[PDB]
Amino acid sequence: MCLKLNLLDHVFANPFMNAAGVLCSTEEDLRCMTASSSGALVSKSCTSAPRDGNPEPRYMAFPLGSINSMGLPNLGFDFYLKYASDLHDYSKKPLFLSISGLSVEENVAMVRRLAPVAQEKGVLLELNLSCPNVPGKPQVAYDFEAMRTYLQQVSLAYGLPFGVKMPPYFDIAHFDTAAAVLNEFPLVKFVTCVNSVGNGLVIDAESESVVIKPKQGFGGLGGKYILPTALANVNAFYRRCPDKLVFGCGGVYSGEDAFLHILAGASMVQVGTALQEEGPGIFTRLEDELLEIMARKGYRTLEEFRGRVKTIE
Amino acid sequence: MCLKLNLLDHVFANPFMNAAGVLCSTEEDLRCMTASSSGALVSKSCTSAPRDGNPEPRYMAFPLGSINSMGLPNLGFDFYLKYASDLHDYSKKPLFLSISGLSVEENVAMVRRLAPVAQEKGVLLELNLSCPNVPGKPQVAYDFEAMRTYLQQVSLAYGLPFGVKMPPYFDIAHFDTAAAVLNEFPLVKFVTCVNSVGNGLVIDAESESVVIKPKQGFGGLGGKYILPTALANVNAFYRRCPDKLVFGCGGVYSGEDAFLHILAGASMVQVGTALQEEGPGIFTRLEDELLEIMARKGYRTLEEFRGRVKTIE
Ligand SMILES: Cc1cc2nc3c(=O)[nH]c(=O)nc-3n(C[C@H](O)[C@H](O)[C@H](O)COP(=O)(O)O)c2cc1C
Ligand SMILES: Cc1cc2nc3c(=O)[nH]c(=O)nc-3n(C[C@H](O)[C@H](O)[C@H](O)COP(=O)(O)O)c2cc1C
Ligand SMILES: O=C(O)c1ccc(CCc2c(C(=O)O)[nH]c(=O)[nH]c2=O)cc1
Ligand SMILES: O=C(O)c1ccc(CCc2c(C(=O)O)[nH]c(=O)[nH]c2=O)cc1
Repeated sequence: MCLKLNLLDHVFANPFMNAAGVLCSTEEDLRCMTASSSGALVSKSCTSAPRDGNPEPRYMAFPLGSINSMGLPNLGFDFYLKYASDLHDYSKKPLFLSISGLSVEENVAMVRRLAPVAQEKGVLLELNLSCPNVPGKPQVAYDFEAMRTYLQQVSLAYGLPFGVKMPPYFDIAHFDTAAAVLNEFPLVKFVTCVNSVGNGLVIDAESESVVIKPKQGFGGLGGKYILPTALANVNAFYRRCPDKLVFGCGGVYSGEDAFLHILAGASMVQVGTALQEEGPGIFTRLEDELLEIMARKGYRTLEEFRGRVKTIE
Repeated sequence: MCLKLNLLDHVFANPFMNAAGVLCSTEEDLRCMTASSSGALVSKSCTSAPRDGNPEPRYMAFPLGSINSMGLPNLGFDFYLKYASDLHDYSKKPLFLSISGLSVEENVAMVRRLAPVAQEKGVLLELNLSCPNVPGKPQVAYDFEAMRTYLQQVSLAYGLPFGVKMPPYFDIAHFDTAAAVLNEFPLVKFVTCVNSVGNGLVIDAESESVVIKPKQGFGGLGGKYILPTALANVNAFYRRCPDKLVFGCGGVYSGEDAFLHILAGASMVQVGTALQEEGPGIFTRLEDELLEIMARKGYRTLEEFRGRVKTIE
């Protein structure tokens, strides 16, 4: 059996890719993801200028998952654009570029430059709504008027199909409001659910200490902690955005976990913490595992079960 | 070495108690919690009228935690008021009564009648703000104007010290706003962080099905999934509300997990999922485990380490 699929006018060998931020910051990292058996790759979220990010330690992993406050360390937009425009081998797999400007104007400036490269090479845009804390106002995707502005301005500046990386929501009225915003924008063709579960706190009992330096130890959670949160957001948006694709991200360690994301509605499945921990060999294992669960069930395609999670009565 | 605490004008043998909703709905449950080694108990969140709650299955547990959409099944306010006024033996341990009216008026009506019993018998109010108000609006504690209204009205109607049960928040801006609202109300003497992580989705791979019947399988998450989120909220509020107590709730299965809560700032420590799963014998184990960590570290009292989590530089 093979796991090959088409979307967004691209062909993918399988639905797996890295999550933005993991194994994708340097040319080395991008070449390593390209060499992997993933179906696609996404670059590190970038800003107009390079950033060193926050002080170390800024990432830690544990049996149940990870916590991070990286601070958007990246080599700057010119680097990632050059990678997309000159260095990436599109014959190997599709590329998505993640942008995370600190204002609307910065995002507009980047997407205007990306548009012709998207037209000529087929690089895909993932717009990351998460950002550093600004005292006195919420994260963009938790401020629905700010979100609507970002999407209206990016849509106008870019003019081509793109996606948006969302933080998790926890309230059905928030799902309803966020999806209504997203559905105002026909160029938003995919929604990736989810970014890390914001501002957790991991404490080491022995040392009586937080485990990351920035933000007094507060950082985004990934991994096993967040799988049911991720599945709920994937499904909520799959149900609310029938003209869009949903990409699942959060808590994938196994083909089974990927299977659940796809049942919930995921088209592509992104792997963050488990990729950081296991390395790019994980992609062959996830493919093998997903194909085994399909075989056991009699499914020959992903479309035969995508979004088909069953409810009770 | 000593687990005693003396707060809110009561004395507690140890900081452990059930989380509202677990082992606290019937007189049988309340007598069981009173018989246990817990330092306190809290009754099931109640409404003016008795409620049957949602259809079953509405709770499920797994290795990493639980999901529920119970729908506020309870025996009605009058039952819990009678338990507090006439049945509970206050010589065993202190009692908290949790109230979760479906409108501000409902809460005002209950607290008016609870007041004289609170004054005479010393039952302590926990007001649940992580609950529905109007369908299509967020839960109360996610709607800061509604939250302010509920607290103004309850403070005026009740007129005695009380506490509040908060959902988890995920954005620093929400910690900031939420704590600022709470600090407007001097009668709010304790803040219990956290209720369940809202609207997750657990899917069973073999059956391809959600595991709870209400809300298309969406429900609040408890247990191992939510410990870092719980710690973050306990510490966030600990830092922002220096004139209030913080009670920790979420992901406690062991004396080590309780130790982390207390380092974060917790006074009382509540136990939901793990208590549901293990039963009331858990309290002896948690006591023993916490005392063993204290002994190893040379801590004689809880106040020697409460709130003393270390940050890095
Ligand atoms: C070290 C690290 C860096 C990340 N950087 C980004 C990023 O630059 N942009 C982004 O959209 N998400 C970023 N994330 C979030 C992940 O893409 C992903 O949404 C999250 O980790 C949840 O997936 P997981 O459970 O597989 O880890 C980062 C995650 C980690 C652990
Ligand atoms: C079956 C069930 C019933 C619950 N009912 C209530 C409730 O009536 N009021 C309330 O404040 N919280 C309720 N909760 C939330 C718990 O009090 C607790 O905040 C949550 O489960 C997190 O703690 P844990 O990780 O120890 O489970 C309920 C939890 C469960 C599992
Ligand atoms: O708190 C910060 O300093 C902060 C928070 C989020 C971001 C956006 C980039 C990002 C990061 C990161 O670079 O810290 N980590 C994630 O889990 N998700 C992300 O989207 C960037 C910075
Ligand atoms: O979705 C609902 O119908 C809903 C959500 C929350 C409540 C309040 C009672 C409650 C419940 C409950 O009875 O479902 N479960 C929790 O995990 N925490 C709670 O505070 C009650 C009902």
